[PDB]
Amino acid sequence: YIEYPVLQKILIGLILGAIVGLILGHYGYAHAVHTYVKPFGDLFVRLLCMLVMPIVFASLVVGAASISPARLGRVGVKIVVYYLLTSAFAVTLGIIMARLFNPGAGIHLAVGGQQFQPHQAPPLVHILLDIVPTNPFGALANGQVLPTIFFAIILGIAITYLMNSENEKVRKSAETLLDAINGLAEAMYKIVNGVMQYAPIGVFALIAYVMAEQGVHVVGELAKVTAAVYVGLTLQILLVYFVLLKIYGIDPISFIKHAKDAMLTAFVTRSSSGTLPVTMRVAKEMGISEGIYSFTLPLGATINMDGTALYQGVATFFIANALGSHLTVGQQLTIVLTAVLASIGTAGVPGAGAIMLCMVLHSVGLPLTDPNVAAAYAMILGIDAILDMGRTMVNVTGDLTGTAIVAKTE
Amino acid sequence: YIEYPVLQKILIGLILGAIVGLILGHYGYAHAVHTYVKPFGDLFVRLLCMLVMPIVFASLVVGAASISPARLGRVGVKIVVYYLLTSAFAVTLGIIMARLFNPGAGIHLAVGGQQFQPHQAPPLVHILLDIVPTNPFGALANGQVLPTIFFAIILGIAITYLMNSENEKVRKSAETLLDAINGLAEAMYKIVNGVMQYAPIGVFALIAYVMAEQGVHVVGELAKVTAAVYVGLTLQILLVYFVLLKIYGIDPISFIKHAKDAMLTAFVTRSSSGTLPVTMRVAKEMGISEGIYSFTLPLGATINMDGTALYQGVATFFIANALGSHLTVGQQLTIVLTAVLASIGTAGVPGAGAIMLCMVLHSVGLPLTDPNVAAAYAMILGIDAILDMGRTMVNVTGDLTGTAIVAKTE
Amino acid sequence: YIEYPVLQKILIGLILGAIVGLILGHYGYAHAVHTYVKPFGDLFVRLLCMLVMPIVFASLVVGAASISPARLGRVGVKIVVYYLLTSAFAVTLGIIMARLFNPGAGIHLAVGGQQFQPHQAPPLVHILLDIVPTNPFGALANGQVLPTIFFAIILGIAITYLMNSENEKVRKSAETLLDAINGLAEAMYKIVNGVMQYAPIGVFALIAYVMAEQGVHVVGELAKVTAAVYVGLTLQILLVYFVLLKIYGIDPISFIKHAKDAMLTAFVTRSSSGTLPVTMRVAKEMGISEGIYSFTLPLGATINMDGTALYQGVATFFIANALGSHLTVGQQLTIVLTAVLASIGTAGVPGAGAIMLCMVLHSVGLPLTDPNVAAAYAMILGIDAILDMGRTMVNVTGDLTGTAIVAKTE
Ligand SMILES: [Hg+2]
Ligand SMILES: [Hg+2]
Ligand SMILES: [Hg+2]
Ligand SMILES: [Tl+]
Ligand SMILES: [Tl+]
Ligand SMILES: [Tl+]
Ligand SMILES: [Tl+]
Ligand SMILES: [Tl+]
Ligand SMILES: [Tl+]
Repeated sequence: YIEYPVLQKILIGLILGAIVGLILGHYGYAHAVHTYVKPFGDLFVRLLCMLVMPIVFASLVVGAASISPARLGRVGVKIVVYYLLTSAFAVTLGIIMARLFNPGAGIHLAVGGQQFQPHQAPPLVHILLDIVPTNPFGALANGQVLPTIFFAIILGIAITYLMNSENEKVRKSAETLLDAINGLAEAMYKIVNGVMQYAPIGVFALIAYVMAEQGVHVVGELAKVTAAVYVGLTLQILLVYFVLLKIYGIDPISFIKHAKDAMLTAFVTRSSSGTLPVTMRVAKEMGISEGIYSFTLPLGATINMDGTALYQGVATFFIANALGSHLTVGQQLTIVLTAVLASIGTAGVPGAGAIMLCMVLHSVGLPLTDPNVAAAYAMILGIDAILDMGRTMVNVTGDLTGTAIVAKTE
Repeated sequence: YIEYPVLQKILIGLILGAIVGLILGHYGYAHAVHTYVKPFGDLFVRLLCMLVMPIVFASLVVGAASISPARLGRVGVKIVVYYLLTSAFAVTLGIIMARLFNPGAGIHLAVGGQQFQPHQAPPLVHILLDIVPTNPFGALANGQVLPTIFFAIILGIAITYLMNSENEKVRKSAETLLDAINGLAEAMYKIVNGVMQYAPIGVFALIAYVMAEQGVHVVGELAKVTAAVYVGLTLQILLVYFVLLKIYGIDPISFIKHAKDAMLTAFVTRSSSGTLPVTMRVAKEMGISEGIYSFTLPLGATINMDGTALYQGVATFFIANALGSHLTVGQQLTIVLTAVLASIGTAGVPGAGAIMLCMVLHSVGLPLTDPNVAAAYAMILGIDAILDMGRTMVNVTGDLTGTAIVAKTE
Repeated sequence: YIEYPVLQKILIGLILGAIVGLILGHYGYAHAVHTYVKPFGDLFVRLLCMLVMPIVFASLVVGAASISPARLGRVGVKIVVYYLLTSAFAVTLGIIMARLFNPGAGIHLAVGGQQFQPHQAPPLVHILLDIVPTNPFGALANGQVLPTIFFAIILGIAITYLMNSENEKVRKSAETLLDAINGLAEAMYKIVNGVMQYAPIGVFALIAYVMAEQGVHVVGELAKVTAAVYVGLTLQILLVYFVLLKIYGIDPISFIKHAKDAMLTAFVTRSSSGTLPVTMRVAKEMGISEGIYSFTLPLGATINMDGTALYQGVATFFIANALGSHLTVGQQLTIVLTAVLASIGTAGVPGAGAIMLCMVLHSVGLPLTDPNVAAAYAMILGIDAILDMGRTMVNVTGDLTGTAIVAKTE
């Protein structure tokens, strides 16, 4: 009988938890929480960490397959590096937000009561090589995202080159195989949506605990995050888009007035994928060639998830300082390196950035299995339902603003 | 040149072993056995444990795919829960047999000379979550059937939902991918048959050892098992079928006289799969609609393996008490929970229930790799060639008796 | 801008390294090498060891699929065992070369400064069973080639039997699934070629180090290898081919004069695969039936890589004695057992035998991860670009000489 609009359904869990949390935050100790409540939350998270691999894998082989040079027209080539570098400065800005805002510093948690100290990172030499799977499956089997990616990529590539062969039996193999991976990719997504319906019961149990414990000083950071994001966000639109809108003689203001229908749909639908109908509709509405938006719009909804890139860029810096940890340059550049190759997986749905987070964590040697991290992420996940809104509303903006740029360039 | 009818071929190994065992049971110590003989047996078992995963996996994703709601007509819906609950009480009865018969108590073995004590089971909290793979591959890679299942299922589901999409490229992906898994599924089966031809040389080496050692007090349990089964079995037909045959105004006695051809073929062919021709033949023979038996008969031959459910239900209780172990309620209900989701894999062939056993073992934390268990299962496997006969002859009965019930209901 | 003909491109790295090595072999200690140079080499090797599994797997399931009895005409049957036994004596000869030549004895290396002593090999009993994967994935995940093979094979088989079924849905499954594996298989190959373009930068860094260290006494073995090979090689042609050419009343000398175009193309192209056009051209040129060379030539270019079989047969014996190790009979027969089931994978491309080497190593418990082995293989790999030439030129010869033999037999 649970049919309600997801977003509220969650916001229902979200606003109602806080209180039931804080009201149980004074009276019956948070331990009842800890034993009767958390058990429902984690399942959630676990239900996510579950997917991370297949979807880190499948997604990126297929990801690569779309981008694979030059199984793309010079029209893509143009738009491609738009996306890269708009996704690239996106996070550059995420750090800026996260270097002027320090949410998590002043929350620092002891977990079980023990502070966390990271395991030593191997000589820069090794770390390189370590990207090269010693053995695909053996790497794939257990964590080690650094290679998992590397590989899957090189596959995607190799694959595109197989459809371009003399032999037909061969030319074929690719198609199928590839296809099959894809869909695995897809299935994921749909479990994601299945998950994002336990998401209400979920988000409730998690945050309630984080409010039950940590007192209330928490929300101060939580809205301090929300800030760091939106304020990053809205500024991104001004600093990058409006900046490049005029740089090809397109009126930025009007552009928005057109995209006003689609964006303020993305805001509330959060599905960069299911909101394709709306997107391509506005496309022609503002005078874009069929043969141009028919290709970019179905590609940027997936890749160039510039909004995600930031989210992580920031979310990262929340987590680290919540452990009271300092992020060493080398991994500061990793965050992004990752955070980008992250958004090449995503297809732009509900949980999206959340799961990736893990991914960016795991790469930077912050194993979730570690309770410190665990209880911290746990927060960000709760609220993710919110940040997600604006995030996906910008992912979308980012896609049209490329489209119009290559339609004028075209 | 080894061409002989499998069943005899085995019974040949089976009856001839016992003697050559017991005759070597008095004279040249069983150690010669242990060093020249067992080495051939185990290979067998190993040849089985080998398959368990793929076939625990492939089978259940595809399993799910057939059942996936509502990628089935309301005609299935009806028959579905017949099967469930006839498979469900089936094992309920298996426990009854195994609580009035206690085969294994009075055989209790020391293995290397050390008794076995089970590893502590995690707090009921964890055990739940532990069903959610932390990471598919990483779980899939090594045991942990509890999740392997959970997952594969949720996949099967997700998959059916992919063929029901707007996008065609998508609608496709499912089909193929799915397909491909399926066939992996199938291949298994055919190696199974390839195995069940080493089965003669196999069953010989195993039991001979168990007769070489353990003296003879063993057969007392072995025929005490055979009992517990058949007597469960024949009674199942009376207590359930004849019970529900009349409960829709169908004459049970006649029904049998019709099914008399097909069942007494299943008894001897043991292939719930290859015996489909015979099944559907009798179907119309007793007045069943084409559009009704064309769907149930090709589905119940695979799922609703009620005979299997018991076999395990019982086999379980043999093993445990052969170690001198007591089966805690919580895992007593697991056996079944499992034993059912077991028979959703199986396609109904030779080794069938045997392999699953492992599956139900592994779930209930009884690692075969442990010699105690190892030598015990080892027995059940030998004789499985027999119990199998009646077992598959009932699996079949169970399928027609549903069919006629929904054809009258229809 | 790196476009140059691969072979030179490498020989360029190869001849130029030696010197820059030896010149840095007297002056600035080899340690600069060790810290600025090796790091580039290994990557290479790592880039290979990476592939070994998929391609050990995919290749052999599909391998099996071609050979699977009797999903082949009695025309294959004939040619099949030609290939087997020409691949079989091939290596028999490889040992002969490697028992009269002892390259590596007189190079013996201390690695870090510690000699290597192999881990004890389990009782011959276990080792057998150990071929039967305890669990496919779990084996597949981490090394254990002995089973990986065994399994994949039994699959290939099982698969062919699935396309020969009553059920169509089934008949299908096989096709796709199979296909899909295949192509994975293929992709590999193409990354191989992608690798064999870092191969110049690669082969440079590796050998330079091995010249930087070990002084120069090395080349003495390196050309002593080159010897052991070519001299094995050219003799193989005389001892086997010319021997069996006349044994069916075909003139060996002429045969060569015909194959003179194709072989001396294989020598320089090293691609048993891309050189199929040339092969089948000469086929009719020397009077071979369309319906005969259309089947053997596209099968022997892949299987019956008799040249490979030797390479390893020998390469093995280089490595072992470079560690100062003695190769126990039981594993001496393994080398081959392997080395053959090796060449059933390969499709006959650039790196080919190199990677397999690993495979034959891993089986004979010589983990590359061990630096001793590591620095040694490392040599063989460098020069492999050379030996490869003759090797593939004979693989090819081996294929026509079967073809003509079954065309006369036919
Ligand atoms: Hg995660
Ligand atoms: Hg098992
Ligand atoms: Hg290797
Ligand atoms: Tl986007
Ligand atoms: Tl994406
Ligand atoms: Tl059945
Ligand atoms: Tl089944
Ligand atoms: Tl060849
Ligand atoms: Tl091959």
